[PDB]
Amino acid sequence: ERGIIIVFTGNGKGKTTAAFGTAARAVGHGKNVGVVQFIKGTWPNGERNLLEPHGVEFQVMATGFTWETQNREADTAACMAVWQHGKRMLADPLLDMVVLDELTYMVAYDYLPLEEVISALNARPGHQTVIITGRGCHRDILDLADTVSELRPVKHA
Amino acid sequence: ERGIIIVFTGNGKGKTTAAFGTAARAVGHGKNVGVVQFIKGTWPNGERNLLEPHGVEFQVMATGFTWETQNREADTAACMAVWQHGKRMLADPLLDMVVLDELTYMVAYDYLPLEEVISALNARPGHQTVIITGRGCHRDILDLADTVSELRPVKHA
Ligand SMILES: [Cl-]
Ligand SMILES: [Cl-]
Repeated sequence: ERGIIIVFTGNGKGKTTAAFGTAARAVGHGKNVGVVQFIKGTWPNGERNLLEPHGVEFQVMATGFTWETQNREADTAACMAVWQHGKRMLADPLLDMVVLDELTYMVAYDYLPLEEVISALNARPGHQTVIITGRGCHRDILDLADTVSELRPVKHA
Repeated sequence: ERGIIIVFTGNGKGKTTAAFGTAARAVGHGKNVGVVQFIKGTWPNGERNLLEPHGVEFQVMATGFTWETQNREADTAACMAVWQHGKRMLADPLLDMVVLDELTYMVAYDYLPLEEVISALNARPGHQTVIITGRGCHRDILDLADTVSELRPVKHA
């Protein structure tokens, strides 16, 4: 089938879970999936723990990433390194789905060029589906997306 | 950019020229193009003569193709051989545009499986543009196409 781009944005909770839920279904179906998490959690990775043993490549941002204004050079460089993996995936004809978790902040803080993104998305293997997660998704990215679900928080605990 | 699928259909004259005109522009721009002509002309190939020396691969149906009812087996086999080239092109990340001239008759006479077509189109490299020419284009193909121009014959000589 033709791979599409899906975006899970908005301020509501479940963006990441949605993306991992899709991935889970894909794997359950025998598809090849690759994952990039631009934001390293200070906890244990349930999703990774689950999926990884199933041949799902995982790429997580380095611990060293600081988000500090005076560290833009180093942080940009760490983001670039992790995104290299992402571009590679976005170039793999054998990967049925690619997950770019928390990609929106990387763009929103200018740690990665939107243009590289657009380009990478555009040139991907036709059967490839890509899932983008994160609050405040860049409009240009939304314009390119096939599906956009906005998690609106009706209530939050 | 994102490669699209363009269809030049209808009964008006210029379907092929349109497709070659697009190809000419692409080459003029430095793009890589590949061509498949499902129908062998009994004349000299102006387009081929022109484009070929520019590194444009050309794939023409074998002379042996008959269109004869009692030769479906052999003709199907010749079509399949030529289409193998087409699928290959439709799989090349380095080809910016692929031209499938007179592809509509191959589908319309069942010499090539529409399903193989849809599939090949769907899985192509994201930056790839494909041009399909021919009268009576299968609807399913039209549904998948980004642009569809129908050559309506207002007058004919
Ligand atoms: Cl979540
Ligand atoms: Cl013509």
